[PDB]
Amino acid sequence: NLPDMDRRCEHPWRDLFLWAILQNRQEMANYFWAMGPEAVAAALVGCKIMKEMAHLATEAESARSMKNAKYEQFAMDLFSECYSNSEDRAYSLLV
Amino acid sequence: NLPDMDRRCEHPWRDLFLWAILQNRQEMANYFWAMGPEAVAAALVGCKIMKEMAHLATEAESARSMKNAKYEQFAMDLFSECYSNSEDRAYSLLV
Repeated sequence: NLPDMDRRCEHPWRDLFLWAILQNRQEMANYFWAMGPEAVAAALVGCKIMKEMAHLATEAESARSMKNAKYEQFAMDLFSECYSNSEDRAYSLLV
Repeated sequence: NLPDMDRRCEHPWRDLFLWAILQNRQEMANYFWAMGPEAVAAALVGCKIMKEMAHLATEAESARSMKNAKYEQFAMDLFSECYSNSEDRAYSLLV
């Protein structure tokens, strides 16, 4: 079921962002998100995964960092920029 | 009952901090606390002694300085650092 081990990823930035997010590395995850093709969906997925891991976090420092992921803030800011730009392509982007 | 007058103190920084604290010298007391072996207990003892002397203070300026000893703040900050570091050695430190 696994793909070809030598075949390059179809969505490299998506996989890198997902990988960096599963391990609470936020600075790196942020850099990967800044390079991904679809940023609003990536930010929402990131915030979902962060708030999901916040419960499973053992260390208090890691849980505190996870609760302040502010990945939803990135999505809101980028969508505010998009809405200010077009306001007609923004709806198509949403839907 | 007194110890040997020429014998060096077993806990020099503790005695210096205690001495500097009994006389409302806070800057010096702070420096001694920064050098002591056990800092959380020293800070709590310092804040206890300060709030105990605050009642006995005659001058209003001395009482005002004593009520703002913020030695408990030092203990809280240092324990926050310790808890963020290990969170498992912090409990052993507490108990």
